[PDB]
Amino acid sequence: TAKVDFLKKIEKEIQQKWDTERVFEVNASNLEKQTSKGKYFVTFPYPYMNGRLHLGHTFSLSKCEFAVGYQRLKGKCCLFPFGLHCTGMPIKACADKLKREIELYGCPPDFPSKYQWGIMKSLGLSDEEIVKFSEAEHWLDYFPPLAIQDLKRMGLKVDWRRSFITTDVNPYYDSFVRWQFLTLRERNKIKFGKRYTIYSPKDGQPCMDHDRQTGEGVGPQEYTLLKLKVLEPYPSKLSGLKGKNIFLVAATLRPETMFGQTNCWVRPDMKYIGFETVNGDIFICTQKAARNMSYQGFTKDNGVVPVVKELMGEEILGASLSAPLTSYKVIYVLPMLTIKEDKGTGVVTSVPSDSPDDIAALRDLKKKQALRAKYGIRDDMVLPFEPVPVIEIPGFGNLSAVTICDELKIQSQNDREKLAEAKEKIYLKGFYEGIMLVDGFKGQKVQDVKKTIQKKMIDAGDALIYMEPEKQVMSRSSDECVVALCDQWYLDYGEENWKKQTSQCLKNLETFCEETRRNFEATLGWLQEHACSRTYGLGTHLPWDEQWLIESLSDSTIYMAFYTVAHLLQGGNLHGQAESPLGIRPQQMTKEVWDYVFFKEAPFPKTQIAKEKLDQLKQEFEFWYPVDLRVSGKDLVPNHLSYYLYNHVAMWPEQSDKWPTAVRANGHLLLNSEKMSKSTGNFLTLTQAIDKFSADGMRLALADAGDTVEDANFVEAMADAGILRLYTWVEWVKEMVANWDSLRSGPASTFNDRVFASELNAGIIKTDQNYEKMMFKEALKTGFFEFQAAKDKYRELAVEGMHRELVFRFIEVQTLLLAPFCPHLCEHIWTLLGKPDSIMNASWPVAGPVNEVLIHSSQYLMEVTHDLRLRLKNYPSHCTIYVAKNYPPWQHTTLSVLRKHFEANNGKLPDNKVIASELGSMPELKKYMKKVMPFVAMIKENLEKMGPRILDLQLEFDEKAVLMENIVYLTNSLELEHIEVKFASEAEDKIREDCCPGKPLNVF
Ligand SMILES: CC(C)C[C@H](N)C(=O)NS(=O)(=O)OC[C@H]1O[C@@H](n2cnc3c(N)ncnc32)[C@H](O)[C@@H]1O
Ligand SMILES: CC(C)C[C@H](N)C(=O)O
Repeated sequence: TAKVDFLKKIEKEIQQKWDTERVFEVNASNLEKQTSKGKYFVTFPYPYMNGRLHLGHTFSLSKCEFAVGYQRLKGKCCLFPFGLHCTGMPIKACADKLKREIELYGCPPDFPSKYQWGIMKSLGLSDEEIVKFSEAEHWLDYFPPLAIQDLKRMGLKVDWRRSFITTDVNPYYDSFVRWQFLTLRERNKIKFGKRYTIYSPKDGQPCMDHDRQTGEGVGPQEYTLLKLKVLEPYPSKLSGLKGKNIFLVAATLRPETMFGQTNCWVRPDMKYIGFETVNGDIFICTQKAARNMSYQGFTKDNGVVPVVKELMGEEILGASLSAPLTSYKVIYVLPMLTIKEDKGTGVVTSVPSDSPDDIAALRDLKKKQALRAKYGIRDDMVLPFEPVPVIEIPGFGNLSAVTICDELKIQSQNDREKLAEAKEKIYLKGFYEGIMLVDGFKGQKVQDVKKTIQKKMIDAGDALIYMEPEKQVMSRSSDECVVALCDQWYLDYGEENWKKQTSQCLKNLETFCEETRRNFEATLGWLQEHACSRTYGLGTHLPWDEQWLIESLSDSTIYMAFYTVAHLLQGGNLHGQAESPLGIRPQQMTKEVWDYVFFKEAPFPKTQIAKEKLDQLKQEFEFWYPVDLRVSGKDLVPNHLSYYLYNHVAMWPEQSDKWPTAVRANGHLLLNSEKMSKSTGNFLTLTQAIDKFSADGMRLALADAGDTVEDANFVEAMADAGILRLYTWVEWVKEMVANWDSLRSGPASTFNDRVFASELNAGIIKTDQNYEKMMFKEALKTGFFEFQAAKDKYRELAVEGMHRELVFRFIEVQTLLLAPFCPHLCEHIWTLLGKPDSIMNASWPVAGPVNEVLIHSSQYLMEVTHDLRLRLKNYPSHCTIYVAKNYPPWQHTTLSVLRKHFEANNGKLPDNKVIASELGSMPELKKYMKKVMPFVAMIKENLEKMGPRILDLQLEFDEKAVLMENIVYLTNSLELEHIEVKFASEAEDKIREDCCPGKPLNVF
């Protein structure tokens, strides 16, 4: 239980030595006279500053910590910088929950954990310090220094000096941002206009992906909205807007179908509003509908619902309606008991002919009289209205809905699953196949005339556009967002000649699997304009309409260029207030200066900055770009990373090269197979993990988390079997330096040594491939779990004791396979082996030629040892083992025949049917067609397990002799007395006939 502490200690001292010799500070002025193999540059999406760093953070970024640990050995020079996001809508939303909690309940509060106060005392804060966190700017004081201490404490390979904060509190970053956005307005990628977006009324601004708590992908979804005029007489409750004209307002998606209205659906129990539009009319719907319309300019005042009256639907029942389009000049409001209150307007269009719900429920009101009677509806309001043909889908004729409803045997509006199957297999056809019937459009496929039917209804004033968030959107601040129609500066991602270009960048980008790339391709063709113009929350100010601020997904996109110069500008002061190393004033970074630094061919600008500094920066940036690698969750694919090509494409539109190169999406970290939830008692800040399991102890489990795009897992129990094998290895290397002698002076020629060194070399290679494929689970598997396999194997098979020079080799090479993973343990180990330098300077271990047939021989060996420890738990002293020289007769036939079926079609043995068929057809297998089809099966098994080598008429290595090279170990672990190995020709009938090479038999 104190072995964990054995790890923590050497960590703290190794970290001390590291940043006092400043091992991780790289400069590009130094490393441009010496091209290693090039540069290596990785970034992590700088995280939000509304908290310590949690674990899911650390697993998403482990990925680049290991990339550079590895690529530094491989010899590249590493730049791993770290920025800190605050330009958020997160930091302020939190500060405001805390503000309104202090002011509702006191300091110390008193409530009727789950309140933000209780989360802030969960960080050990005195009372009067949690109070100072109410305006957002105490966060920018507090959390960034904590991220930098939490990162140096995990031991990451990071140039402090290039780090920074992101709101206008940091001047330099702000000047950078303004430069970007001047160039963007300049090149016609930022526009202004009245557009649609998701929008939070409490926020007073657009609510885009990173400002949300729910529905991070949703956007505006359109509807047609129909006006139904209520006709005199009004029902008993519409009485006092004696003046105005009164409208039922209903949401639909199939405007072409509106010819077949027979009525109108409301739910007797639902709460409906009536309110005064902009032109003095009374619209009737749900409060949520109205609020959505208000923000889209339906109301006199934006977002204010002038509520004229309130009521359940039950009072509306029986109102007469003039409806658009339908040749029923008078229809009625009827009760549909099952209306979802979320989507739409609480009023639905009854097209019995093409919605199944509708023909169902209309049947129901016709069917039994008490369904009318309870809602007091007259019969003239229901019975005289039969369904109506408008779409003729080919499969089904005029009346598609009622047709497919009578064949699924429907009887009420609640058979909801049968109904929904119907709506699938009718609606989707209706779009493509369907063909219109009504005059004018007599016979066009609806896919075409849908839009123009709709326009026709708008201009005769009968219908209006209505938007709605698709699935619901929560905001950070907890206000249920709506679409709004508003003034906005925005990014023009729907342009043709920009989407073209960035999707080219996508083709050239490297995603590490096919699915991550289909996500990019998905959102590219989906992405249109993106509203970046905000008005509340921390950040940076739009330099020409300064009431606007830049939202977080839009000032985040090309930030990595700055990462290359921060150390020469802020020098590492996070707020950049400390003077600049280069001496350059923030007030001196005008566009033309940035322009110079970044665009290769810009002109030196009329600036007071001596030419040498500007060259230092231009140089640095040009050395480190492009971005070699960005790492992240599967979540930033549909927003930040799409916007990240798009922007790089538009910034250096010319340099194909300055674009990003590669991008690797892991999933969301789980905890012990559990959604990692602060409420479920199932959670771990990094500050916390690093003291529970050592930082090496942690990183180890974080390699084994996952490399699927699919959500990876973190199991604490395995973090512990990890601290285990680490302390046994360190005690093991203590053990080997203490016994330099009871190892073997002289030549390492024994059979097992060749085997073990050819194995250690195959491990160095598999680990190299797994590191460069960035599969840190398998890089672990090969590089360590099996390195220890092959070490213990040669611990056991070497009865002669193990060879000194080979031991210290394995020590070094293991320790180097591990450095990217646990650099503190390895640093300790490497100074144990007394080497003079820091292990960060080591070259990747070189691999020696790999003896294949050897390793097959030792595999064969090990396998029959397993087999014979099995057959032994039964009943002895003597053993005798038999091994057949040639395959027996029936088997050299069945395997000269699987040789012929393998040789004739590039390796595809036909099915079980062609094989057993042509083996019953050879007479020499008649007594043995009971043993001729298990055998081929076992063959196909290993023909799928260790190569086609099992199809040779003769092995690659003397069986009998390989046996004989290791027999001592066998009698000693098997604890017998003597074992004969006869060549299976002197054995009995059963043994000489059922024994094949590769699977010997034996007796006691
Ligand atoms: C650049 C700007 C637009 C973004 C801003 N800096 C920001 O998003 N900060 S953050 O706090 O949510 O993102 C930090 C990183 O960590 C990854 N990640 C997050 N959660 C998890 C998780 N549960 N499991 C695994 N990985 C996670 C995530 O992909 C992201 O790259
Ligand atoms: C009854 C419905 C099919 C009417 C409209 N097309 C909708 O989907 O809401």
